[PDB]
Amino acid sequence: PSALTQPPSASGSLGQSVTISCTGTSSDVGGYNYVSWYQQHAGKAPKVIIYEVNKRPSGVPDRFSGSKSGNTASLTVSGLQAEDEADYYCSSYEGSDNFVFGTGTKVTVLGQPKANPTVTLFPPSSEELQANKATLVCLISDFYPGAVTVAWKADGSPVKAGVETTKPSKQSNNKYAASSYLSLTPEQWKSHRSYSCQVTHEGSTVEKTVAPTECS
Amino acid sequence: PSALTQPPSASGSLGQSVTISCTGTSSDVGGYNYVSWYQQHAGKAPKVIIYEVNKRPSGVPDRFSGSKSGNTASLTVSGLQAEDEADYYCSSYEGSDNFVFGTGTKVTVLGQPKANPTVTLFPPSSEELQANKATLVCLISDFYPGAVTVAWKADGSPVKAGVETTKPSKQSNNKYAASSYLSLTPEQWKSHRSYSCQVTHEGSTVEKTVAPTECS
Repeated sequence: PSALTQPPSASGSLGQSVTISCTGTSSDVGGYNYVSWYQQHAGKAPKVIIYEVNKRPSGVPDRFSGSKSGNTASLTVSGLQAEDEADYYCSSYEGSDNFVFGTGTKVTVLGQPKANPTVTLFPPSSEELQANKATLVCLISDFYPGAVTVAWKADGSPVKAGVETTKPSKQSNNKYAASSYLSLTPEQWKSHRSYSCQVTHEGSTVEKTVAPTECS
Repeated sequence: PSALTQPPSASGSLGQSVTISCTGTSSDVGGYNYVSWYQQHAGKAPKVIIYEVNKRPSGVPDRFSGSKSGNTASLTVSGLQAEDEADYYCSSYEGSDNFVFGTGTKVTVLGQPKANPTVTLFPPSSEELQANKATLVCLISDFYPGAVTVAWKADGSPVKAGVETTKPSKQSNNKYAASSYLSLTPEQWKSHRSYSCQVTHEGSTVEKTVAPTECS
């Protein structure tokens, strides 16, 4: 056999909806009443949301409703509400106590509003300085979509080195959470004027600066 | 619901045998004894590689072994092979609709030396308090491999609200970064004796604490 087919992509638009097919062979979907559907945000753990099609459990939101029609297994994600951007899968039973999956449906939600990020720059703490290190981090939070860039300024002749940006991760909200750090010697921190992290996010550039005369 | 605990990293060479466990974060066993192991490779089919604690489905090899202890269900990849690299998960069943999934695991074949995180927690800058909001930022760096646990504490109190963990990036050193932020209610930041960012990585659990002041 194989893995009971799932459409590689799907699109709703908040308020609108989306229905996901789980097409299989007559010995699995439509054969036993044992279709299940799962939810997966970037690893985490999958969360069973549907076990013998039909029904949703109370630790699942009610707009998740699934039904099979002959061999078309389907799941409606009604009224579409964005948070459910996710990578799903589907299952049903085969033979000797064995279960096969759908090949996953990447899913989205259109109409999510764009957001330019809060750039919250941090001067090194005292404890760091007391160990002889001097790391500066730029928290880049709550931007949609995840197209951001990060540049560092030591002043104007800019930091080429030491910089470590991150590829934007997933918030509990389809807004993204990146960070960008600099590793300095104190003998380099104080021997400066002001450092900045400049954050570019489509339309805007958003800078945060910091002076070696910070508090602690 | 939710309540099973599975380790961040899992790793070996080739040849090397790796055990992955999963402990029940509340009373289950006595109750349920039919737990399940799911292998997920990067962008493909979650395949149940163990059914009901030890039974190997058709297809599965034998250097895959399910077992328990008492609250820990465990799998054992007793002869490591390159396409062993993946994202195992553990699973469960409670009431009708009550299927509990572990938080996941990564199995890495080491083709690089091990590197434990380098935690550097940053307390809210003076200026940011001046802007009436408080954000601690836990920073994890220089580790291998890119799978790690993060936890936050406000005087013991394992607090979950306000955390957000970014996923591991490869830094330009073949080691990973990661970063957990916490956007606090600034007074609530006054009124706590300490704050701890905790990072679990295979064989090492580092706890980094911070206490407040109102400087300058």
